[PDB]
Amino acid sequence: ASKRALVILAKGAEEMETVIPVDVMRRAGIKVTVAGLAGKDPVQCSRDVVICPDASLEDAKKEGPYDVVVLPGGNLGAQNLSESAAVKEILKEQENRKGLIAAICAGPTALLAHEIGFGSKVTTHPLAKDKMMNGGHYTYSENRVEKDGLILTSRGPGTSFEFALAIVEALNGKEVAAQVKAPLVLK
Amino acid sequence: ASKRALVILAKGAEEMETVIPVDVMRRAGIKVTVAGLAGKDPVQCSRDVVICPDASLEDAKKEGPYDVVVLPGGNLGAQNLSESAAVKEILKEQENRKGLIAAICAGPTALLAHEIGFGSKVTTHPLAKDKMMNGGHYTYSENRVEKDGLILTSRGPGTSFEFALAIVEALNGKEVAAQVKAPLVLK
Repeated sequence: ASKRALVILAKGAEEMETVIPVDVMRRAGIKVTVAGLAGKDPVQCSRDVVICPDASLEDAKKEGPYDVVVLPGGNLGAQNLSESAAVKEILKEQENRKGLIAAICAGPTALLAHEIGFGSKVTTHPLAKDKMMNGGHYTYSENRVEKDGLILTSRGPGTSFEFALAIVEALNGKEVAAQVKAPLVLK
Repeated sequence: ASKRALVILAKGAEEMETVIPVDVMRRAGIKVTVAGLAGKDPVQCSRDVVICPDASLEDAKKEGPYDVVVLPGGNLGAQNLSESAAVKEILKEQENRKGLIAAICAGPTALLAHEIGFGSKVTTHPLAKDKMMNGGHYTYSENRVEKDGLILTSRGPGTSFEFALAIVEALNGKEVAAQVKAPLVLK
């Protein structure tokens, strides 16, 4: 049975951090839903790329649960995720069911906002460290990808492939991740 | 004066190879136009990410010339570019004015189709090599990014950052490229 991923897309999301994981997860045969935080309408990303979501978050929630919930970064996108009661509910439910949660760049700061995964080792973009670490609820890591059980984090646009492949490995295994990796021409 | 980039977006384009260069070029202060080959409507990319172009190619052509014309890959997207008389005209005009042309993955096969840059050293995705080399009109390279004067090529999703940063270096210089690079968290 195919694994399923929910990617929550908000205004101001980092479009590289959105598209790389969506594409790589689809290469891995994961059924990915790109869900618009605000609704069904197109989303203006941080560098003005406009992406049309597959579904509203409201609708996508009804088709869960998902094997992974993915939070892209982009400071303004992460703040929008952090402010959403809907995202809070999705992440609490995911945590409660022992499902994977993955967040990149500023994205992990939404975990802090929603009190998700306290006690985990995490990374973030270097510029988001102080925000993430307010209160000392997580232990900080400078690894490019950090995985502490069901909380998987990463640092920035340039770690997005590693982040996506970690998600693929977690869901579909090392062999699949290696098979997906080779045609990407990664260094 | 800000440099200007035209990114030609066709159905079946590799969305990572589209978004990474657009985003990185915008980080570099380049004015980027994402132009829809088929018109103004949203474009369904190779892994089903849907991107809304800034303008139709028809309209974008009227606002040129551009300091770089960028051709994403994706086999089906590259074939659509290869089949377009409009793309042929844009690339001929760019070549004629001694402007940069950049193409990644299968994208360089559109240069072959339109008889652009013959005699240049080029790279492509490994799987696109035989197509690109039909006739022996280019000299093949396995470098991750290849630049032979005004023809700049690269290999795949995993070389997209290097490709984009090469474009930035060519247009705006080494210092700008290094300043843009650092916050990306590249390895």
